[PDB]
Amino acid sequence: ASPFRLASAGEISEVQGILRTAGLLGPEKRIAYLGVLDPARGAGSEAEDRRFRVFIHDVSGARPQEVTVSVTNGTVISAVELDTAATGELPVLEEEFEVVEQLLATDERWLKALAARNLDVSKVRVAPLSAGVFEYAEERGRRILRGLAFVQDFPEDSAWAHPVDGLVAYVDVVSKEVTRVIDTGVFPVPAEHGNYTDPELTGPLRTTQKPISITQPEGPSFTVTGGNHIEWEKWSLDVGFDVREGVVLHNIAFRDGDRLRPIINRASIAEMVVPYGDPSPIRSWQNYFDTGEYLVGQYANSLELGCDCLGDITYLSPVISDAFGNPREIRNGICMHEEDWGILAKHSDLWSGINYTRRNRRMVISFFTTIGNYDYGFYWYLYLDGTIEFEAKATGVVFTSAFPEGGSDNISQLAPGLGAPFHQHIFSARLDMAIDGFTNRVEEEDVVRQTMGPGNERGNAFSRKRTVLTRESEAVREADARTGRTWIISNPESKNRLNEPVGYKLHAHNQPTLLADPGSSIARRAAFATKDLWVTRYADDERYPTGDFVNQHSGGAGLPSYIAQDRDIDGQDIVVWHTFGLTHFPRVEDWPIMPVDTVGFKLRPEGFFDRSPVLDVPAN
Amino acid sequence: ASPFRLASAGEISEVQGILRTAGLLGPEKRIAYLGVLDPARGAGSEAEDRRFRVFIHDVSGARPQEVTVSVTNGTVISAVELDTAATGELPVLEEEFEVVEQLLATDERWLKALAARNLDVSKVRVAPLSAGVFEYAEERGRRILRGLAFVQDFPEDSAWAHPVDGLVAYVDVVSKEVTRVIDTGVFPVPAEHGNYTDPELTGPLRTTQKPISITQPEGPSFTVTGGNHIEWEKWSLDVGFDVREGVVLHNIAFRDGDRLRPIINRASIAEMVVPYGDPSPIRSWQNYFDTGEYLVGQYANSLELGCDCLGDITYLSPVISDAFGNPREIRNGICMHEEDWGILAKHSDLWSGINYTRRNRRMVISFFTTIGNYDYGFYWYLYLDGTIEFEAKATGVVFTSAFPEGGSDNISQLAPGLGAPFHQHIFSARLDMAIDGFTNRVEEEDVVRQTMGPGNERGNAFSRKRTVLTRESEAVREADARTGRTWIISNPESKNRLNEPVGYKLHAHNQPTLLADPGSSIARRAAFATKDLWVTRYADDERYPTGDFVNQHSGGAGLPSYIAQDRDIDGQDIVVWHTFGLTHFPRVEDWPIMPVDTVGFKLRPEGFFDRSPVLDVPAN
Ligand SMILES: [Cu+2]
Ligand SMILES: [Cu+2]
Ligand code: NA
Ligand code: NA
Ligand code: NA
Ligand code: NA
Repeated sequence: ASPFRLASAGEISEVQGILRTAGLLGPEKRIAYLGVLDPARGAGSEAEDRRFRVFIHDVSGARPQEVTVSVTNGTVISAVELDTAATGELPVLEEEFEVVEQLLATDERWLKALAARNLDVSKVRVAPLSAGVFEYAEERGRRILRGLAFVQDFPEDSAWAHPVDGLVAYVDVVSKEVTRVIDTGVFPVPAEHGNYTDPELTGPLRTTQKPISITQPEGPSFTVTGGNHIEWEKWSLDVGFDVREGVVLHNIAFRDGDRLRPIINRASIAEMVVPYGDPSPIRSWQNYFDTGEYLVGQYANSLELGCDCLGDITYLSPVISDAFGNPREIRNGICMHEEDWGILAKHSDLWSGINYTRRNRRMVISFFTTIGNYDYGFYWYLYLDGTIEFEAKATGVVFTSAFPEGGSDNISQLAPGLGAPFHQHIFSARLDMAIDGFTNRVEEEDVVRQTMGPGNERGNAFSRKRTVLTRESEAVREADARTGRTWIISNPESKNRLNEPVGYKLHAHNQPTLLADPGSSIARRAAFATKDLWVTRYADDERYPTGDFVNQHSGGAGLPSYIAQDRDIDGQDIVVWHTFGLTHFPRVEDWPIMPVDTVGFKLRPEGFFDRSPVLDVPAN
Repeated sequence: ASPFRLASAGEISEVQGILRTAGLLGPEKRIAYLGVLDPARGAGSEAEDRRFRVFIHDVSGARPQEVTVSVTNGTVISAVELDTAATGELPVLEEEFEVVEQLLATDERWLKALAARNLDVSKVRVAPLSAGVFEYAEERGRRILRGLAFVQDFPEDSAWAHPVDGLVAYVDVVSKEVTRVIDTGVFPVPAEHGNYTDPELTGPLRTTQKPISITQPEGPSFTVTGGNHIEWEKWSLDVGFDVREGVVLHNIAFRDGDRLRPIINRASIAEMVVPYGDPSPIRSWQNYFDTGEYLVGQYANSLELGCDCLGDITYLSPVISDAFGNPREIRNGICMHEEDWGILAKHSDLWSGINYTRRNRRMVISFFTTIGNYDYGFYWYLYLDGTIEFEAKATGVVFTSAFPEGGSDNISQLAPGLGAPFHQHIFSARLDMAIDGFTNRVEEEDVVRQTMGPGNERGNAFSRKRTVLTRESEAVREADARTGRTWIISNPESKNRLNEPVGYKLHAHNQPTLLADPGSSIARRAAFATKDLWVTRYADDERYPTGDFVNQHSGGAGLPSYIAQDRDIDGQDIVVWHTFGLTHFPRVEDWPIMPVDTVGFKLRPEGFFDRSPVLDVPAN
């Protein structure tokens, strides 16, 4: 009966039937996005109304539609025709992944470029790459994908080892036409294979690893009710899943004695972009919004027990829609388990003689997705002491190129003749805050150094300063690692026992933000990525930092347009948007399959509790 | 037979006998430090010579001595009398911990200050605090401790809850005299107790935590030979222990095929300081060099199975000397175990159809020490993929004060009337590098942003720049998080298969460094803490960033004097010194016992290997 329950197969089937009965889902239509809408503010009526939002693509070239359906009442609430030249194209369809290669295989320009390189067309894979917005006027309002080619020597061969540099093609996937084929010159196709399961490359497998057995003989300490409601060590939350964002956390709260205290209303990774820093015209257009353009939830992996998730695992199997509105289950797509996390608190006292040790643990909610060459793990952690942490784990195969004769300032060499262009992976966490309720504010906290002098005669004093962000126009902030800058989200109307406002402190990793020139296309389309922290006033329709339709959108949508409203955020219903990313200069050790690298952020209580919240943890 | 073996009880007994026979260890002498010296460069003679370095204190006021003994040959190698007004006092003795309180209890000034506050002297604990060097000319050349008072309501009471503010005393612990008693005014003694095992404060203990069982049914994957030589998943190293530094790692190397490749010759935490930022004259002198003044190894805890270390644990029990030269074993003082560490590498390929997942794990070497109110865990981690990481875990009880009427800019309030002064915990890691041998150099790597224009027409390009540090005078470096600054240690004479020098990249956390005014006493005594990275040319006697005798040393010793030699470090035997720290603004949640907070650094391979070094890891 919870409004935050996962979508069920029956709900998706009903959406299909409603759209069919309304005349919106004929044979030429494809569902590009389908997801459940969150309850509006003030759902204290408890009148169940499950609403779904659908993006409908038309393969015959008619305008696509955005539709909102009530599955409870069996009605279409609104349907609007989209002008994609204005507001953006729809996300990439899975069925379009193979279209780029198929169309190019019969194009005489493509075939002539392959013949010059003595490449058999049957062996050439073409990646279906989002196009962005650049100088090609004919692409405005057309659904375009670009293609880069990789050779597969045999069906199980890793094509990433064999990039075909100097060659790129653009395709209109609706009219089924190749618009441009660009050949800037012949580069040798790197010949070494990258087959990480080939014994010739791995050598004999290690025999030295002894098993690590992790079991819970009495079962786990958390409970799951209503399909997706979790209770664990005073935490309470709902685990949602959306085909665009992936795992979404709702209603994160902490049971402090008798009171269930809210902390975060909704937490998600609302966008992620991979900009490339190679100025070659073959690749200088590459910026993949893995979330906004491709939808990371739909490519979530089925996670295997003992391999992907180790220990006493509870799985969720979310249901999504296929392109025709049929339900599709992602079996074992979400892993949930608790983990030991070392020492929580420890002291041996020289005067009382008491020796005290307690252990920590964390609840893990995770999924893993695969977008072409990239594989990303998304991990949310809840700790006994009130800390919330997010971690992204980046792995997969690096996107490759040729390595030019005489080297490169923008590409790493991985193997003879094989390069990997510099790039970033930049995430946006959208944190709809609810610190003890919805009346919240954000303060920026810097360390303050003090000069030796009167009142500081020994030159040892240091302090801190807090600046309240009062309006959206002043709430676009940069990191400053040297001054220890953090941000505090507090509730000015809820005080702890010392009469101080309760709060949580956001600790960033202070990694570089978007490196591209501020006048570039990507700086305008991924404006969120140029600053570490944004604060907006909550609004139902302000969901993504890049806007609703990211694919081939010209720029400025999302956060820069939201904050122009200059709304009051001092003790209001607010949303924190945190940018954080990895800057990847590929190393030889990343090849032929990359070991995990990580980035994230965490939030820690800051006078939220009246004392340590883990005094009642028993001594193991 | 290894020269890097742990000291044994018999070796310490022999040092005692050698010193006794030489006339250096009569009844008035105390051993303040005793440790084994590392083999000199060029120990390829394999002529065993175990040498020990001893600091000898004299309780009758005679000059202390530094002595070097050969335990193999039964001889004194050198003995020098120390002028402590010039070169510094010896470290604090454990037997001096109780002397400050005992001396003050019969001083009429102290007793009058306690009587004004209606405090029973039998209930007043006095902390034995290092003195530093300030304006008191009478302290030059005298062995001084300072005392701050805390009330214990009963023997098992936590005295930290009841600081006696406004009062400080200075004591000469050799002549047994109170030099000064300073009373700046009466502050209420905070009355709330801080007894974290009292059921009245904890409430009922949780019954919701189910056990997590971690076992290795075939035993661990590492082997221990010769007492302290570890081999694990291609890593090879020796685990040392020193009473000042604690756990020391020697001869860290990696078996790459047929070749044992060195990476780090010696790794240690060579100093750690806790400067306080409260300008009150009661506390403005407080800077505790927990390593250099107190010796963190001698207060290492005995670690309890299932509580401090969980899983299949192998213990080392290091032996140290007491003040009379008798061996004392720290039972179960070092924990060693391997841990699962999530996903190592993962990819599901859209064209080959291959799905691949491998798990990571890490080897953990850890100890925990207690210095008064503080408890610190020191963790070294080795990962399958070649990563080396250090982590400090800070816990214990915060050092307290009164919280003044009308608040404070330099103190946090924790409970009614109870404050916690701002402070930092700053560590120095000394990394004697040996990347593929001893010919190493350090490069500083910054991200380079590029302007949109010719050759970068779309404004997307970004690059990197590396600057070689060629001499010691240019090798004092600051962090720059915004430009992604890292440091690479490479071997210019050892190239990977792409003809690039092999290297390792140091990733810092980029936390603030020392905040005190640069003209302060602590900035001169802890000069290492003002900069993130130092590189020196190796020298046998340059062991600590603060010098050999830190206690009451006037300043400038250690790193600033070493780098003045301006030695060649471009392809030489070099040592990297990395400063990293926590800046602690105490929160209510830190009281009455603090949950762990962490800081550290890591080193990752950077073209050290010819490809990923974990291709031979089996599929679980
Ligand atoms: Cu990458
Ligand atoms: Cu602290
Ligand atoms: Na537009
Ligand atoms: Na909010
Ligand atoms: Na001096
Ligand atoms: Na060295």
